[PDB]
Amino acid sequence: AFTREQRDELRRDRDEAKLVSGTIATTFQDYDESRQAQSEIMRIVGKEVGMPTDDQGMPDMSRASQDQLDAFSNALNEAGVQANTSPTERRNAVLKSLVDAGVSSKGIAQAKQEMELRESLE
Amino acid sequence: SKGIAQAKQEMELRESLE
Amino acid sequence: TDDQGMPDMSRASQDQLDAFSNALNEAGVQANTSPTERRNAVLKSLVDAGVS
Repeated sequence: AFTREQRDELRRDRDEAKLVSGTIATTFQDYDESRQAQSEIMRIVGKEVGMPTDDQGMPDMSRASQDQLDAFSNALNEAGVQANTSPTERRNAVLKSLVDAGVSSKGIAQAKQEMELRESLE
Repeated sequence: SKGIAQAKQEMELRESLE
Repeated sequence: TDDQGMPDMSRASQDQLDAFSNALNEAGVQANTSPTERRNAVLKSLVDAGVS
């Protein structure tokens, strides 16, 4: 009966690890999709205003038709405060449904490496 | 000793959340 | 080919804005093989599933 108890605990830990990994991955995907959706909505609004993507987005950042405060619609969101995809916001978004239950010191703590890596991706 | 000492990691993580 | 590509860099007949066709790409913005663009490209098909 104890070896049974021991390995039941081990299997519980492994299942919790896989579940937290899956929930983390889907939450990160959901947040990235939300960010790209709001970014593309803001870009649609901007092209409606008239600026054609400023001048360039990949090489560097340059001037546009107007710098700031062009219209209330542009300033309402600004794609997250001038595209301020701060890491802290992403950590808060992914941890908001993670500390609900069923996590311990071997949970989010080791997941911090994966958070850091996915942040280093972009 | 093996309680709050390691739980300080959990409190630090909670502070880092907000 | 400007003057040389292997030993070092050198001047050419024209410096920049030679034509619209070149200005369109410039071989990835002047051959900007940034590590971040390669990491994103390789990872785009990796984090889809089955990773830890």
